[PDB]
Amino acid sequence: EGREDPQLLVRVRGGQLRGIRLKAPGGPVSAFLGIPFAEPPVGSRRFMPPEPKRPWSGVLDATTFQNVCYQYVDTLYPGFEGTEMWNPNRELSEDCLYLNVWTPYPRPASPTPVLIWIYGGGFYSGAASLDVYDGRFLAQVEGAVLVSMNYRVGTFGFLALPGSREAPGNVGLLDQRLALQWVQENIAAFGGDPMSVTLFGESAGAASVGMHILSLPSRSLFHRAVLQSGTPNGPWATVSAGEARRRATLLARLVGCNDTELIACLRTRPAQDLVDHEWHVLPQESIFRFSFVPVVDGDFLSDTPEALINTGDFQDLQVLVGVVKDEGSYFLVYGVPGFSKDNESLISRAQFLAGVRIGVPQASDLAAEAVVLHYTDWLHPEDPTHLRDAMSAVVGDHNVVCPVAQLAGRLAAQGARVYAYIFEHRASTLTWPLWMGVPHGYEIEFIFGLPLDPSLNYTTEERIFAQRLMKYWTNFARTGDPNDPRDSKSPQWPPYTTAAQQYVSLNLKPLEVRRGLRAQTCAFWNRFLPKLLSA
Amino acid sequence: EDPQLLVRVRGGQLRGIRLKAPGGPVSAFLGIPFAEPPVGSRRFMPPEPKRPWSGVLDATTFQNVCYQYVDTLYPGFEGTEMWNPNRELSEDCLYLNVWTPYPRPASPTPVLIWIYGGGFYSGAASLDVYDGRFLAQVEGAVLVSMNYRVGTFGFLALPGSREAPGNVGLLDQRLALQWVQENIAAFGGDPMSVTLFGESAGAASVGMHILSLPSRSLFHRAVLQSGTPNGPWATVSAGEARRRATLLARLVGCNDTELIACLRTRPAQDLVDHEWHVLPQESIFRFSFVPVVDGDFLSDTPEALINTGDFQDLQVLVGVVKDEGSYFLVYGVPGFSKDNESLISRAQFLAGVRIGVPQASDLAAEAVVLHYTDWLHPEDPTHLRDAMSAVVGDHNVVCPVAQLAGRLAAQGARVYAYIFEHRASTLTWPLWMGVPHGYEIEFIFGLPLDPSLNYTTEERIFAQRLMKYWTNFARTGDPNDPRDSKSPQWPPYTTAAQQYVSLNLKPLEVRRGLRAQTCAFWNRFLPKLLSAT
Ligand SMILES: CCN(CC)CCNS(=O)(=O)Cc1ccc(Cl)cc1
Ligand SMILES: CCN(CC)CCNS(=O)(=O)Cc1ccc(Cl)cc1
Ligand SMILES: *[C@@H]1O[C@H](CO)[C@@H](O)[C@H](O)[C@H]1NC(C)=O
Ligand SMILES: *[C@@H]1O[C@H](CO)[C@@H](O)[C@H](O)[C@H]1NC(C)=O
Ligand SMILES: *[C@@H]1O[C@H](CO)[C@@H](O)[C@H](O)[C@H]1NC(C)=O
Repeated sequence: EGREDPQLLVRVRGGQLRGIRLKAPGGPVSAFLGIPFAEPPVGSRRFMPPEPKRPWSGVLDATTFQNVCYQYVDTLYPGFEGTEMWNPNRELSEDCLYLNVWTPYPRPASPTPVLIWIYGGGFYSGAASLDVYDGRFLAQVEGAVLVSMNYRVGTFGFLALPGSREAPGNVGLLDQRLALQWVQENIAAFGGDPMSVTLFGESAGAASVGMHILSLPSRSLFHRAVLQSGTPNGPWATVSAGEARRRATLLARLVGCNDTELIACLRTRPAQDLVDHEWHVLPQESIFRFSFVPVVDGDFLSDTPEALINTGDFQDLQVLVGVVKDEGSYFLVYGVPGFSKDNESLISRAQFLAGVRIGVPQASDLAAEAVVLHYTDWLHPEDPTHLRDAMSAVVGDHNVVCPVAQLAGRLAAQGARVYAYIFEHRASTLTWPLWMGVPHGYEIEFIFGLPLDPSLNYTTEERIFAQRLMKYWTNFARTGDPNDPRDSKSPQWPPYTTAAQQYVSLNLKPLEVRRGLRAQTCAFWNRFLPKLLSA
Repeated sequence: EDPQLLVRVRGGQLRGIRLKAPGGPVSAFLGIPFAEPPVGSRRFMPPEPKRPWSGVLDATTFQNVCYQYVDTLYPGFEGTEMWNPNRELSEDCLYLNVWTPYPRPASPTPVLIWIYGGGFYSGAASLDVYDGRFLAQVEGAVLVSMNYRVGTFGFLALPGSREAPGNVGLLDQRLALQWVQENIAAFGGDPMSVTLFGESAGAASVGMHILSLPSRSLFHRAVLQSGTPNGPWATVSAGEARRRATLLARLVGCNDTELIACLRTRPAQDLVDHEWHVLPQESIFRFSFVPVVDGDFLSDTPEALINTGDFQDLQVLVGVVKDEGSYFLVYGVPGFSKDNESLISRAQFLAGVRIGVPQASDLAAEAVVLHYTDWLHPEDPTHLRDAMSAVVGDHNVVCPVAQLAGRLAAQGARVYAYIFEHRASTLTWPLWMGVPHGYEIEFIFGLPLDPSLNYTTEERIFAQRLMKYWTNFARTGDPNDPRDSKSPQWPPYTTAAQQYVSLNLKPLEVRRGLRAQTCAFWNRFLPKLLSAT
């Protein structure tokens, strides 16, 4: 010590940390980046549950983000900001179980509500070190404590041979849980209140927030939750034991390999060799489907999410759920022929047809037909513009919008307090074409408050708007209610009830209350197709 | 002896009667026989042309109404009784009526032939709603309406038999059509300008005269009001017709020849008493004795026939009313009455869906309930009531109409589509029924012009507009008065634009898509569902 900033030195259960004084446009913030919460899950620890980090000697430097968990990298659009912004911005390693903490400068006097971020990226990608997950603005402007872990993704996080000792699966969710316990024990040394922990995540992250709600051991580690454009219930967020087993055995073949002697060979494999064959175990040509995701194992998940969300009691739970306007436009350029970010993606009815078999890969021709019939505009059934807008709406409604409404309805029926939003504002900074509208994950840069960075060239309204959202999110984190108690003049935001089904619009304009979250089109997806597909 | 009231036709001489319409006199020739009485051994048999008569025949009254079931539901209620027979029931039905202006036209005048409805089980040309005097007096029209055998007597079939070949009720129409070809000039009618127009079962009949080649020499234009040849209720198969006939015989106490034989030895009411008991499921908007795919009158199913036809010189006028389903709910669906408000449960809604669509499997019924439920208020008994009515109207009329209007246009026909959205100020049914099946008719025929009917002064003007549309269509195959402007114009229905107009007190409003989404569900999806399973 001696000559160092005395306000950036903190001790946690593993040892001492030297953090860093970061600059935010309105003032300084404290950051602790690269704090290990687990033993490096490498060698014989690959595919295994995480063990707590062995305490270190001396002071650990916590000024830089640590390694990103081994994952697939986007090669579709090289150097294109709209894709690279999600790409790994640190070195790739199986040694990746580190978490980051943001705090005001100096650190808070009173115990301060905690915000824990879980990134998305369909369980195959993501990192807490990305610019869009920068907790410096929430900590500066809202005075919040913000933690964000790294969890194992893809093969390393979710490959399972259910019932085995050497690959029980779901271990990426275990990484997340260990970080939640870490917060319970250590967050006080930063001014964090471990009795006011709010989870929030997006896509796969939102999904896992859901899974912590549905998993008992995790239910002690938080008090409120936010699910942004993702759910534990649905088509992509889970697989069966048999199906997970199938994808694991198949992968072993593709790379050269009794579950023991099988996994033993897998551990002798280079990490890239597993990444390079990951997409090959999908049973159908699909989009919005990911190879290695949470498995229903009768442990972390006692039953299916749908089962659990139907039976379970959520009397004293507060949830904030919501979706963006165009949840599906993003995925179309990654699989559906006719689609690209460089043209207007005007498609034929024949291409709309093929796309439905891709967006809904688990559909018999009859169910597929039903989808085509529902989404067709029989006044203009050949209009390329409408077909395009409907292709994205299929993918959007099927994977996010309807599972969310399904979830927002069950929770709200079984005791939970539920607030719901639609995010409708297209960033002026968006690098995607206009036809994609408000794509998947583009509310994130507004929750974290990036428009506050003057170098980013946003607008004054986008600034205020970003400010307003951070209020909603933080107010919800401490109160369980996004509404400000002082300000009663401005519009209110009612809970989503089964009765009225109210939700709010999130745009540059004041709150607008709307009833019914794609009510008709979702009763299609949520009530009918499961019955149809039963035969 | 008024020489205007004296006509000579191929069978002899007729004396009409000079009738009083509020704007002038008309000539009426009522009770003219076009066929030998289909009695005794002529039951279930094709009609024969009427043998000539001596002296001057008295054509001043409506003849008897073809023998049929008579409604017992609401005795004395003028909304049910207005469809009930106003003459005496007899198997001596085969007579027709003719209205012309007075004096008769000096020039060959286009003919309108009304084919009544009533589910192929009832109906008569003598009803006051079918009073063809106003169209003749005001538009200068030659108007014809025939009787045709209904129910068992017109449609009981034992396919392949010589003595119960089926579709005879349709052949009665065909004969009255040939009659007009032969004798209409005598009254002043242009037999080269003949327009068929009918409602419900009659619109279906009209549709089959389009689909049957021998009939195609008998007219040039058609109008289908709230009914189609295609659909769930308008035809049966040979197997099913044979089934119902064989069953009815069992019910009344009766080889083909030896079965139709014993049937002829039965009083009419003994057949009517068991008419409904042959329906396979508890249904509504389903009729026991209707036209049948015989391979003769109907070479194939109407669907298979409309899918392959060439209508490159046909001109059609099709349409529906607002609430094509309200009428049929009080006749079976629990919870429904015209005396309360029929706010219903949800189990009640599912119960009715099973009855309105008795053809549906468990899954297809579910599909119906899911589609029609308003998930914002999925237990609102007011919406559930309105939806039960909509399931029935769309399944049985609206979507079939849309299906047909599309195929005709696609295959060369010139089709005009409407929807009747006005509810009469004199309507005696409850409000929740809105504009029920058959309530465009009072207005097409011009009943408002009868001052005793207490219609409003705007309903009077509205009727005159429709009469103009219908007659203009008959004269030209185009509903548009070639003297107007701006309104705008009633445009042809196309497979592309799917344009149609609405008929109410306000001027013409052009709309696009006739339940386009809801019908794709009916026309395209539900078959494939059951077609699979
Ligand atoms: C959570 C953030 N997302 C949404 C923008 C970032 C991108 N990744 S994604 O999983 O959403 C879509 C995807 C899928 C398969 C392939 Cl090969 C590539 C991309
Ligand atoms: C001119 C055609 N209609 C339209 C109102 C007159 C009578 N109505 S109807 O016969 O069509 C319907 C019906 C069905 C079954 C029974 Cl038991 C009673 C009525
Ligand atoms: C858009 O891009 C894709 C990929 O190149 C291509 O398949 C499609 O033909 C393009 N559409 C247009 C309108 O050029
Ligand atoms: C906005 O500021 C200027 C505009 O020319 C530019 O140099 C800078 O790169 C822009 N910022 C971004 C990243 O859009
Ligand atoms: C409507 O009438 C039916 C038949 O009488 C009856 O069962 C029902 O109670 C009535 N519905 C009401 C009162 O809303």
